[PDB]
Amino acid sequence: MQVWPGQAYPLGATYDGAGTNFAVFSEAAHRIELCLLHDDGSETAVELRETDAFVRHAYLPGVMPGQRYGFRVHGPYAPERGLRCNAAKLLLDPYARAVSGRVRWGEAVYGYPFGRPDARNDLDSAPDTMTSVVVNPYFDWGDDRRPRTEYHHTVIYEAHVKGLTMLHPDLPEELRGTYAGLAHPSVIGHLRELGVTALELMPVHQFVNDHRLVDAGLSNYWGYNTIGFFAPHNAYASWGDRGQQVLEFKSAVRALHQAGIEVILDVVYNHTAEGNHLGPTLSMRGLDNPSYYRLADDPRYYMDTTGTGNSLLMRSPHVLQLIMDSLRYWVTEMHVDGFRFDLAATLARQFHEVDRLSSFFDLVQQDPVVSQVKLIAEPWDVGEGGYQVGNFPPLWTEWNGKYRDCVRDLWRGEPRTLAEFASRLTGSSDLYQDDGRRPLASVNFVTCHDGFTLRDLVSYNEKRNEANGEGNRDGENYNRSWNCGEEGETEDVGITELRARQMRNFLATLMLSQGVPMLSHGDEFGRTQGGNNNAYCQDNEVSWVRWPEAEATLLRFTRSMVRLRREHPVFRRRRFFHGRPVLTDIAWFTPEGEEMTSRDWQAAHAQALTVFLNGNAISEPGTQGERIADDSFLLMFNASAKELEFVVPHGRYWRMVVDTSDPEGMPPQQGPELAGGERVTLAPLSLTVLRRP
Amino acid sequence: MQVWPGQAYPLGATYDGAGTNFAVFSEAAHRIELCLLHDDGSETAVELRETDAFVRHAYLPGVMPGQRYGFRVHGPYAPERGLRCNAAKLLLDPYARAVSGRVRWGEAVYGYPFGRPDARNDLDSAPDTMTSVVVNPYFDWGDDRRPRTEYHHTVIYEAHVKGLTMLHPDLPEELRGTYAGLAHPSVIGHLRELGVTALELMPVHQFVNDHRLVDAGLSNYWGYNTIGFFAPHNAYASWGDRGQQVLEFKSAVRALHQAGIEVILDVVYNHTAEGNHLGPTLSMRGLDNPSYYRLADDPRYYMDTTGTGNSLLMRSPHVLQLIMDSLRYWVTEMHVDGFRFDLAATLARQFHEVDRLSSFFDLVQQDPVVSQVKLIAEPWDVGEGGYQVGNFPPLWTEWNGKYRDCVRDLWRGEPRTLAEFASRLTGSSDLYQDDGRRPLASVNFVTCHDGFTLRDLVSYNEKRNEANGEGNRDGENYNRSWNCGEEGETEDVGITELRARQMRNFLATLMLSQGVPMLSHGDEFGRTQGGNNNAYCQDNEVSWVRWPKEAEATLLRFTRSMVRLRREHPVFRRRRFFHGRPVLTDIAWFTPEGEEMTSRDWQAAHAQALTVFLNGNAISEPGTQGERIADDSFLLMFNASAKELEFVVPDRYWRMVVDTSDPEGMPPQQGPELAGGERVTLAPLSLTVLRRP
Ligand SMILES: Nc1nc2c(ncn2[C@@H]2O[C@@H]3COP(=O)(O)O[C@H]4[C@@H](O)[C@H](n5cnc6c(=O)[nH]c(N)nc65)O[C@@H]4COP(=O)(O)O[C@H]3[C@H]2O)c(=O)[nH]1
Ligand SMILES: Nc1nc2c(ncn2[C@@H]2O[C@@H]3COP(=O)(O)O[C@H]4[C@@H](O)[C@H](n5cnc6c(=O)[nH]c(N)nc65)O[C@@H]4COP(=O)(O)O[C@H]3[C@H]2O)c(=O)[nH]1
Repeated sequence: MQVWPGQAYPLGATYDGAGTNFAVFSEAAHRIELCLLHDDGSETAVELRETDAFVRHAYLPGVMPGQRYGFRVHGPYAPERGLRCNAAKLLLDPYARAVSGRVRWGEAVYGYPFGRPDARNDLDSAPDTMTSVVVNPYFDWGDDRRPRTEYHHTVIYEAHVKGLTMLHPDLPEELRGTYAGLAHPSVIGHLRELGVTALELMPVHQFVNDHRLVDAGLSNYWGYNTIGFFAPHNAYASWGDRGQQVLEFKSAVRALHQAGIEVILDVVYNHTAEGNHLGPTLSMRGLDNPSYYRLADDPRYYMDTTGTGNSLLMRSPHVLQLIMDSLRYWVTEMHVDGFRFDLAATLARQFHEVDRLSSFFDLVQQDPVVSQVKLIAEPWDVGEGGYQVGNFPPLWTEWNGKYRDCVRDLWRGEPRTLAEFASRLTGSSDLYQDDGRRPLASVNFVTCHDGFTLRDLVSYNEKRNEANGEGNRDGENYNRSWNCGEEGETEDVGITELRARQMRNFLATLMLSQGVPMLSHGDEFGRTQGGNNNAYCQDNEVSWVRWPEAEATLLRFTRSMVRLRREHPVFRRRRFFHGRPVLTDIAWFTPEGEEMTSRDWQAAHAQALTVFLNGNAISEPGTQGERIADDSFLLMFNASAKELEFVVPHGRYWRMVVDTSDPEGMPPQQGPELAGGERVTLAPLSLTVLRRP
Repeated sequence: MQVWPGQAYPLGATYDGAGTNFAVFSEAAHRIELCLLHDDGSETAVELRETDAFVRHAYLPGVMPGQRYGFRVHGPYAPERGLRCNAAKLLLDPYARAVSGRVRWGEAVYGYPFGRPDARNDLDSAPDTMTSVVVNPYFDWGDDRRPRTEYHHTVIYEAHVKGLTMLHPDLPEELRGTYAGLAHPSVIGHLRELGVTALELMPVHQFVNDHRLVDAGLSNYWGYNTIGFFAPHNAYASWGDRGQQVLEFKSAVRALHQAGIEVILDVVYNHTAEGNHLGPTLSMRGLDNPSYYRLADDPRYYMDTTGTGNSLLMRSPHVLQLIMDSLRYWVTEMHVDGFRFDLAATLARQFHEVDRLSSFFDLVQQDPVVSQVKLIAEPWDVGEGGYQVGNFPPLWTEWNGKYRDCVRDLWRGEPRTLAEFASRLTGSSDLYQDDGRRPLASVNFVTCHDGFTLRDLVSYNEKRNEANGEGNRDGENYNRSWNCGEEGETEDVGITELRARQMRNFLATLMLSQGVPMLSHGDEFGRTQGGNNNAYCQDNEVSWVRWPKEAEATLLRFTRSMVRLRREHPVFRRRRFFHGRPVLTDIAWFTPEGEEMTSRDWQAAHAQALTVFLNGNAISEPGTQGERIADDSFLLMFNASAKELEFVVPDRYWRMVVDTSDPEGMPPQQGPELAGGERVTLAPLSLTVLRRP
């Protein structure tokens, strides 16, 4: 064995042609050893003697890709001080670019004996842990330009890697549920058919199946439990896990880009799968516990603003570095187009408060590689002062939780005031105008992975997560949902016509709103989870997508509605409306036909709207200063539980181009052409859009 | 004119091929405009309407390099709230790649009327201000190999651009004092002959001549008062200022890099040339004053932890972005090999205290472009708790001012210096071992740009800065210097021999000490500033270097040859610290008596003589390929006594390789062989080195 001192950069194992340079960090490690696993277990351990700025490194010539390796950190095991170092635990490389194997859940991976979490577990973690793998970084991106799709053209399709394709009757069994199947021409074509411009891939950072989930029959399905912020999840890899999963992902990206679809993956930097103090010792708890994790006062115990065991120290540089070194890795090495942060408020907690001047934001705001990709956030967490919708720095885009809630309530029949829903159509002027942002700062969505799918949104009052093994105690207890007549599947055509048409209203409201809509995967086919509103553990047919007449008219409804937003730049505006000076650009009307005053705006019980969107008055430039022209539209909302009669504003004509009411799809089909003062009766819980050419 | 919305990245005027894209930041600007200057002083104004996260921008097709431009920001003038925006002033671009012309000091560039600080100046600053210029970023750096000289090989040579070459009887008059003159083969030849491996360039960031200094007959010479952290100082350019200066500096880097010399820029990010209030509104004060500068708890006034007017807000990311956008720019666009930071404690002041976890340090530690270039700091600033020698994060290097003070005290004969002298030779084990650093974290230096030059350090007891006009009140008041028998130029052969040989002791101790040495420019020819110890404003014979035409060349071949002995022998540049004890002896301290010292005779009050044995076979360090570093064993003999002490050699034979005392110069001239037990009368204030393998 030949060991050269190597270099401290870049962190992790990098293959310099001849051999591999390993660089691991621990500022509280007396000794660190690099273990070279063989095909028969059997470490070949090497001490990384060279410590430079607390990074221990060496260059081992002859070591090549596919080499299974890990670290053994000889340090003090003193939970009283917060150090849980253990040289009996084969730690992963946090910067591992490909991790092989799965966690063999037992007494050996934990670092404490199963009865005394105060003591030391001198059991070898090697045969039961994940192994980091050396990776040959070569990949030939040919013509691979990043499709820098402008923000006001985006249609984000939230989809899971395994759930999108496992039930596709078009891919071989080998590709069903993996990255390569996501790159099949039958799947990319379907998103092309749907019109989406950015694929939001639920976490692909390799995660661990929770021990509590595994010793219950279930497994971690969503994967918001990552351990390697640099390695694709080896379970979504058909080509193998010895560094071939990073090949699948890179090729699945270039195949998506070859059709013009952006890859915005889901990142979970707020917590690790090592969980709380009762979790395993896999990667970081064994490297340097107090410099990676937000230790609670009384270091033994962890603070957790994510509700999932632990949280990361967002003030230590060695964590911020690891997060950006990850974010840049997926932009430059994996060619990812954007990021969506789960529980993004946790990243802003520099000390305890949600600091929008925290080093995380300042870091992301300045770095050229990361500040240019689409930065999307779930702008809250489960800690004190967590709800931060409308507070992130202006360089960010937020999941508009105030959109999903204040629109779910509208078609729910709630007396949620019109002005609440009205600003959400305008693109949350209240939330994002004063911060210095644009309507494109609101990632509008009605459904997502959390809560009900779009069909279960109109099929269930409350959750049915008894299958999750937690006794219906997990997930949202109330989703602002309405079962439309009967909770669950019903043969009655009365509610069936209602539900599938309520589905139409949510899709029409979503594509007619301002900002950036997002669709959970399967809502084109009326995907259903049986009332399970928290499917993080259902890695089964509950959360797969059922592909192959009612599930095709709703599909061609969605396809043709996204076409309307694409064709017409009014529903995707680059600035806010103002409605009045002291040709208006937006006019609000009563179904009676007369303009709305301030009293009837704050009217207590009101459910009907008629919004005029001017097409001549998009006070915005095009790419080359061109004036953006469009047809004028006339949106007629009616959340009333009774048929309401809508009057249009006299002498000139109109063209109804949208109507939720008929079970054949009005975006798909054609419309009767209405006139100015025309009496037009509109069904209860319906929508209608006109068009003046 | 044709004005496209364009991009918000990158900040500044970036040329693309068709035209230029301009992007300026202001979160406190109701309107920003882009003034395009012609050669007849006329403006072509363009509103940069398209704000994007407070960065206003437009793409102007047809605008090409050499286009002088500026910004005018319409905003509320309200120092009571912290705003000093004034459209009357033509603001520079902080991301200026090239700034042309100089500041025409008048009553125009102040932003306030000269008699009322809280009023508003409405005088057009355009004809009196500096002009940012669009640059064509093309350069064909050919085979540029960044000479990634190791840290245990570095020899930093602090040299000014104008001082190094203005008096060279080799360069053309046009090249003297400019960037290209620095790249002349006669200059890079002298740097080669010397042994330097890195050129510390005193600030090349474009600074402003202080009005206090222009209207007093002087000028800002050192240049630690800068406005453009992206433009090279135009007054060091013999090729022009319309962007032509960036061409000089780039070619001045490839010329040095061709001869294997690193350009380690000196940067001043703590303060700006706009100073406090009562100062000019040039670049940032008019753009967004409150989010760039550390305002006081009276936003009208400016917090000043540098004693030079103002200080920057190292928490607002728009500043942090600018500092890294700048630091990255010089690395990946100007091919600069490292940065030396001015008053680098100010960069750590996130709110008031000198923070270890300052967002700046977290930012620099992580960025791959900047964390890899040589990061060196002067670790203090004039604020509370500013003295931070040995407190910067372990990735950093520091001017070890304690080395300077201790070695000056020893050769002064200060009372109890031998103890400390020993840890400053060991490489400041007290200041750097516990931090997790190496001896190379101590940039050892006796003289620098500040204080005395090496000749004045042994010729003057106190400053003679009457040239600076402040009545001998500026600069260090006691520099811990000794005049060696007469203050100023003397004819005495006694003092002259004492001084020139005292020069031989600072140079021998500096090159013999652990860590990276540092020589200020000119000390090879015995450079003299006449007793002026603060030459920030002397742009004249006082600080320019005299090139030699016997004593000024004998000292030169002493210096050049001692860099040889540090090169030829890895003991003096050890990669680790000494320990000297098992429980191989790699260091041994002996008394001139010839016996090993004890703890009582280590803290002996009256001691001025030392004999250190440096083991050459016991270099417990691996080489690039794991080679065992071998060397001859060296024996150093220090005598800071005022009289001739008799030194005894321990243990065979030894060879006198260095002797400060004889004026023939005995770094290069060989010495006799000492027995190994025999006494040797060593002269007072002399130093000797023995060699034996
Ligand atoms: N950033 C950085 N700094 C370095 C490095 N190597 C040495 N330093 C410095 O070198 C000094 C002496 O180490 P030594 O000659 O090997 O003598 C050392 C060494 O033999 C051993 N030691 C310390 N750490 C280690 C280690 O991690 N592995 C091994 N095998 N020995 C160690 O005990 C002696 C005293 O150790 P220290 O208190 O640490 O004092 C250390 C430490 O301050 C390095 O690779 N990176
Ligand atoms: N010539 C000029 N006029 C200005 C400017 N700022 C505000 N206004 C004018 O005053 C109207 C209301 O401004 P607002 O509060 O910023 O409300 C703004 C603002 O919230 C939003 N927004 C508009 N433009 C931008 C932009 O370029 N960048 C970002 N991040 N947000 C914008 O569009 C909304 C409506 O703007 P308008 O339809 O144009 O109607 C605007 C505009 O005519 C400016 O910098 N230059």
